[PDB]
Amino acid sequence: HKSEVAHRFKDLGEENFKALVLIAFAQYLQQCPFEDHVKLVNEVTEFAKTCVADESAENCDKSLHTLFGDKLCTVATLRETYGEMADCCAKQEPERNECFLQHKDDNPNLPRLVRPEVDVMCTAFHDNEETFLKKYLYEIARRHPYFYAPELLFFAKRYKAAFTECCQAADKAACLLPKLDELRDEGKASSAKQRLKCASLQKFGERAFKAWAVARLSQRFPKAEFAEVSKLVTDLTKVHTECCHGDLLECADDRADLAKYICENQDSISSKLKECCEKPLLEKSHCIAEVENDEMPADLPSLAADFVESKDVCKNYAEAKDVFLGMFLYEYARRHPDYSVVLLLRLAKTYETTLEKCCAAADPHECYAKVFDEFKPLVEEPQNLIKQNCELFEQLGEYKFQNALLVRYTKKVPQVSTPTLVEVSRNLGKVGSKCCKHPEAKRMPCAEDYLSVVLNQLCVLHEKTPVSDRVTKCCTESLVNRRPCFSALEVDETYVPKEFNAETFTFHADICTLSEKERQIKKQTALVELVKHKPKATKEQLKAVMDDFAAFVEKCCKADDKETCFAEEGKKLVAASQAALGL
Ligand SMILES: C[C@@H](C(=O)O)c1cccc(C(=O)c2ccccc2)c1
Ligand SMILES: C[C@H](C(=O)O)c1cccc(C(=O)c2ccccc2)c1
Ligand SMILES: C[C@H](C(=O)O)c1cccc(C(=O)c2ccccc2)c1
Ligand SMILES: C[C@H](C(=O)O)c1cccc(C(=O)c2ccccc2)c1
Ligand SMILES: CCCCCCCCCCCCCC(=O)O
Ligand SMILES: CCCCCCCCCCCCCC(=O)O
Repeated sequence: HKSEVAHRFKDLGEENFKALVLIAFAQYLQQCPFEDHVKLVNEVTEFAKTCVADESAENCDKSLHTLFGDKLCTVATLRETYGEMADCCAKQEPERNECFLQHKDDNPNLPRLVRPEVDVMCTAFHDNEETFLKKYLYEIARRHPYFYAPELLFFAKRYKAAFTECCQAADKAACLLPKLDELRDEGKASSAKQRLKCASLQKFGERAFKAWAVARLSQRFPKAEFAEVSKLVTDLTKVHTECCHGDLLECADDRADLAKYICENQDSISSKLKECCEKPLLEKSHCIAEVENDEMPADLPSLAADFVESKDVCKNYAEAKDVFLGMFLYEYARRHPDYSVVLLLRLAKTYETTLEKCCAAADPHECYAKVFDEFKPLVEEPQNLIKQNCELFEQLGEYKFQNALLVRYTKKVPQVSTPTLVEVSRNLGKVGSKCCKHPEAKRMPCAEDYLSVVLNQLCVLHEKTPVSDRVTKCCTESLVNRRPCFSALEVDETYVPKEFNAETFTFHADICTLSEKERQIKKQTALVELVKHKPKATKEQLKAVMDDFAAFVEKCCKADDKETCFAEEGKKLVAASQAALGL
């Protein structure tokens, strides 16, 4: 191209362009105010428009990296606000861009982003939609500088949709706040997913990843040949290693290039890519990424044939180990989209260990003949846990289910901070909600996607502030063994209970006027501190206090003098518990 700027602007459109440039600048220049970014974006946009007009005009032939970096280094407060980031401006590309990526603050020192009241948001949205949406895009972007800018642009659009629908509704808060809660929880899941994926690559390496991708891609495109899968596994690895390096343009290009190839070769991959591959560039890769599983081939044999009975089983494993175990994952995974990727890796790891031992032994077939008998319990364990948890989730509600997990987990690892025990337990209720409503097939995949995010975030938090050597064990295990380890954690016997604190169990009239979430988290917080104070307390003894307290609030939130009711009946109820259980 004569101008990289012009072509990108033309490709994206003025809106998407202005939006992405705003996210880009906000992720580097995290401490600068919104107005300063809008100034930069307007300047970079006018420059693009002049190049679109005259592609042979001044500076238009420069690389996007050079132009962005040059504009980054115009910023007056650069050395003032970041001392050794102004030292990046002394460097040529691509050392300068590398320098800029290495000076992004993973956690900036910015105040908690507060959600205004529904009426304030809806008025701001009505009165000035663009400023309200763009300021909050900037506020999120600067707090998550490694969040993939296009993905963040998609959330911004889904947020715009929620407001457009609900700010004209009869009951606005009832329409909007559930949607904003969902999008906040999907947004967090996305950032956590990006972190996990890249942390996993950096740690376990390209080989470990290739095993994951084979499994995943084989489930998604079962009608594709092992060759075509392997080819995509290779490309996707390049796409993944870049992106995880953190450059927006390289990552965007690589995802764009792969999406083009996938769409030009649909017939050799999948039939569900049709509509995805009619969508625009930015949406193309995202659509493909979130595309339905293709129907598995009608006529498929049993793996037993080529992976046990075949003459050349041990010959094939000898010739090329990784490729053969690669074929094993491919054949098993494509027959089982109902399986978690980690489950498939356990079967592959188990099959590997079997071939290692047996192909040495005198009669190989005799040895690994019953290899599938070892796969039965590995498959059955997660299938049981999911059904056992979805039964309980339905018998109770999400809330009462969260409370069940809360007691279960507090008793297992009570050294974890209350807010962590609460948020983890709450999040696993949300996993219960989403995944148990999916049909039996899509359940284990669903559970994996969210558990991976929940467990990794807990482990990240644990890395910072460690408490239990058993959480450190599960967190330092292989990703394949991480969930079963956590599942395996037993009730803590050695733990000495927490000292009683009067204020921890002191409740006020405010609890009556709090939103459902605010109320739930306060009650759940106390339920943890109760279990921490009395871990030997029986299932009967816990629901007794939980029922007694439920009657306490429901009575005292109907009283004419509510604050006095909570003071009076509160010290009464707490005292009755100190008798029922102990001080
Ligand atoms: C609703 C659902 C989702 O994402 O659709 C979900 C499932 C599990 C956890 C979370 C979540 O909120 C989370 C995000 C980041 C760190 C920890 C937990 C959200
Ligand atoms: C995440 C935060 C919340 O839920 O407290 C929030 C509250 C209200 C509005 C917005 C947005 O407009 C927005 C803009 C761009 C991307 C994502 C969201 C975000
Ligand atoms: C709202 C809060 C903050 O920004 O302080 C927060 C905490 C964690 C993750 C995220 C996100 O990445 C995100 C992205 C898009 C929409 C919603 C959330 C946001
Ligand atoms: C999947 C597994 C389960 O549901 O069996 C699970 C998921 C989340 C957490 C835990 C914990 O043991 C735990 C307990 C206390 C603090 C932190 C983690 C276990
Ligand atoms: C069904 C939703 C609630 C989830 C509760 C935890 C149960 C364990 C899930 C097992 C599947 C995870 C993937 C795996 O370990 O193979
Ligand atoms: C000294 C103990 C004081 C009371 C402890 C607080 C109990 C928390 C109850 C959590 C659940 C209440 C709601 C419900 O079960 O319907």
